[PDB]
Amino acid sequence: ENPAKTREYCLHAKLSDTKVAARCPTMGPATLAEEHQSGTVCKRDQSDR
Amino acid sequence: ENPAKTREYCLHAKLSDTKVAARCPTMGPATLAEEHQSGTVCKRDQSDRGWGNHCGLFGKGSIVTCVKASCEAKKKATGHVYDANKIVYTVKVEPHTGD
Amino acid sequence: ILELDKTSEHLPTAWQVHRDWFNDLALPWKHEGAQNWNNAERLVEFGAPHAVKMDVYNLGDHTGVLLKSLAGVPVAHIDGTKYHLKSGHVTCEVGLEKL
Amino acid sequence: SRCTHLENRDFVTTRVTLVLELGGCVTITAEGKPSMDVWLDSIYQENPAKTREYCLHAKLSDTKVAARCPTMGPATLAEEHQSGTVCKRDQSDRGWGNHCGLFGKGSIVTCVKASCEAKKKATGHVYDANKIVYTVKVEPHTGDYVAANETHSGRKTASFTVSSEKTILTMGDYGDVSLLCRVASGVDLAQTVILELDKTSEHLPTAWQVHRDWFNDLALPWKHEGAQNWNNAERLVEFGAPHAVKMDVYNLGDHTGVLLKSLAGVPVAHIDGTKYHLKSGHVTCEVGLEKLKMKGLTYTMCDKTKFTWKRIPTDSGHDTVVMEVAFSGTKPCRIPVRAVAHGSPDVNVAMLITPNPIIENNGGGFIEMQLPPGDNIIYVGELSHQWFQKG
Amino acid sequence: GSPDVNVAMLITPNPIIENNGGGFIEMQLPPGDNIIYVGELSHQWFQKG
Amino acid sequence: YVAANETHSGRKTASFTVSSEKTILTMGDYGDVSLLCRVASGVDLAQTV
Amino acid sequence: KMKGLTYTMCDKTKFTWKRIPTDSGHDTVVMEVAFSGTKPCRIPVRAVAH
Ligand SMILES: *[C@@H]1O[C@H](CO)[C@@H](O)[C@H](O)[C@H]1NC(C)=O
Ligand SMILES: *[C@@H]1O[C@H](CO)[C@@H](O)[C@H](O)[C@H]1NC(C)=O
Repeated sequence: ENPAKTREYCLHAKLSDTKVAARCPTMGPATLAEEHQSGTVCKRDQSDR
Repeated sequence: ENPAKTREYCLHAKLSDTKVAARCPTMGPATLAEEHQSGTVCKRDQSDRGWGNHCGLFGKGSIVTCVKASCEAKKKATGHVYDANKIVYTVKVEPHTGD
Repeated sequence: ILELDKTSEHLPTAWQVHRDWFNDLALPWKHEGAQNWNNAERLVEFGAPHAVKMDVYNLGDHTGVLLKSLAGVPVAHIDGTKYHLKSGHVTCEVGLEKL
Repeated sequence: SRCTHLENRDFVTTRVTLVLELGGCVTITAEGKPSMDVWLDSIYQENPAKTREYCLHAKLSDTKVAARCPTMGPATLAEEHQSGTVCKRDQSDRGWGNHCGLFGKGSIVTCVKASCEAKKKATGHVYDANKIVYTVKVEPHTGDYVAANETHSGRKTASFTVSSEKTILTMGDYGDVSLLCRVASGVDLAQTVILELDKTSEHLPTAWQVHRDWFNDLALPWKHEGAQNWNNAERLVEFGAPHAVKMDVYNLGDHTGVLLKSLAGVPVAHIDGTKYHLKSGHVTCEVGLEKLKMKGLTYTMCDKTKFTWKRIPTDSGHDTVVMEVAFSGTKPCRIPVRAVAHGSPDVNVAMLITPNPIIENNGGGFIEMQLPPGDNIIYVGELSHQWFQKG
Repeated sequence: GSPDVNVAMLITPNPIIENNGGGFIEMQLPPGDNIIYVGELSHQWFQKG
Repeated sequence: YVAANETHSGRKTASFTVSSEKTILTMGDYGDVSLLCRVASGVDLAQTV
Repeated sequence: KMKGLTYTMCDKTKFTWKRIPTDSGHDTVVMEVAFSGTKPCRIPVRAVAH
């Protein structure tokens, strides 16, 4: 009767509120407040400017 | 004049808001909202638990601790970098007179 | 140009330091206008877990660690906004033919 | 049982010799005597004797410079004699335009009054084998369970020192136990300094158990207790290269982090006001069970039908099973506890670490036992529980 | 010598006072100088050898 | 400086009998000092009249 | 405990010999100075080998 739940997995993500920030070739790292929040995925990358 | 600030370093941390959460050996990971806030340091580890450790089972329980960590006032080492398009060399000349 | 507290009465205003070595300083760091320190872990130790404790320890002021690694290093003067090298050189041609 | 609270434990079978350690516990057992949990609770001293103070951050003030032209002999200051000054004597390239009459190496001297900055001291203390106290604790291994943050009302304490003597503790109803701990067989205290910093630092250890020679070997400015000036104050001051009639004095900054970085692989030590505690150390101690008594051997067995589990049989993580039962009456009772293998169909194999388990009004429900490997059934009257034992 | 170790090897073991009794004590001691104590009573003792 | 016929204020006196242990003398502003003189290892009284 | 480690140095100009440096008969030198200020002080004593 009612065995204990271990890990849940997610099969299909729901994505909302995309944001972008960028900087010029010597202004160091671009940043967003959403890098320091729960429930966000972020990527940091380099772009030819 | 005013060469570009590069990376600042912090020489002395100001540590605050040490928060702990822990769980019994079956219940998986302990958690804090700190772990996701800005300006925190955290560690996750395993702590021995048992009966009387106010816990059901003898084993290792997940523990997480997080400390809020700003820089101490005026304890910064700032770097600056020169620009070949704004640097000035100064050359001086004097006539080798009898003065 | 490495710069600490400009108001330090018993230190150089700055030091002329190598770019790779500066990027190898083992401390928490951030860029100009960034709000919070990268690698804040570097100034915090966690004491081995005890039941529902893990011990947050501030690893102290690293200023003297830096100054030992800056012993004998070339100074740089800072005349307000002007950041001056105190070692280095330039190549010139001097025209004597109209003296 | 306090010895269930620790993952370091041992078991021993009328007098017995033990080694008792900080961060260790022994469940003593004997035929027809109640078992006892015994540990070294603390090693400490009230206000141990100071050794050397060190300064971690110098304070420099009243800088003075004097210089002399290339042949007028050595420059001098009265401050080169005075106590609590750091000085450097050097040569300066002088000439005309520095307003000498001549070109060559002048003499320059610079001196500064060099104290130590407020609370920036590392202080050593050392233990005395004739004033150090070893606290040993004992509790009767009754059928009562208390948390780590609870206290067996039967928990009893003995303090050992070179002047202390073979001590008898009355274990309440469980008779009495005789204890003789040889403090001279314990820690080699001469090899240790209790290194201390600012005690008030919220995010640091109160002290460190450093080696004796290492504390004498530190390259810092230093003094013995109550002296008003610092030996070797050069160790926090650099002097610049001289320029004409000037030389710069550089304060080498706070060495607190330099020391803390070097305190790697070093055991912490605890300070409780005036009490300075070690957190590693041990004593050879001799225990006697001759006057211990089992409670309630005259009681009836409790009614086998009237038990319930309060804590189902659970592995302690030692080789022992632990459990707690609740009985519906309030009767003083023996508990009918047994265990039988899935093998020999009726032979009892419950090797109790809690011998002669008994219930009393508001006590006695807890039991600890060792078992043989493979499947068993544990029984506590009409309570039963199958048990696979590891092997 | 040893500044606090008790060396009073009592021939009268567990000495006790009672109303109108118990004041007498006999002991063996190690050779050389000692101090005997009976509370705040003290007495230096050179033992023969 | 006081002459041999003159008393120094901080002169402090301890009278070692056989009934005597480590004795504390308060040296005014100079703190405390303590003495234990071992009277049975002084003069050989049995040989002396 | 040392008395007076905390006191200021006395004014170097205000000393006079009351008993000039004298050989004690032991290996030591003894002397006594009179100081004309009223102050509690440390004495700025030193000696220099040629
Ligand atoms: C012991 O600690 C536990 C921690 O969960 C707490 O629930 C319990 O009330 C404590 N007992 C007492 C009275 O200190
Ligand atoms: C000691 O003798 C001297 C003379 O030699 C005398 O002047 C002095 O009063 C005597 N007593 C004291 C207390 O100095």
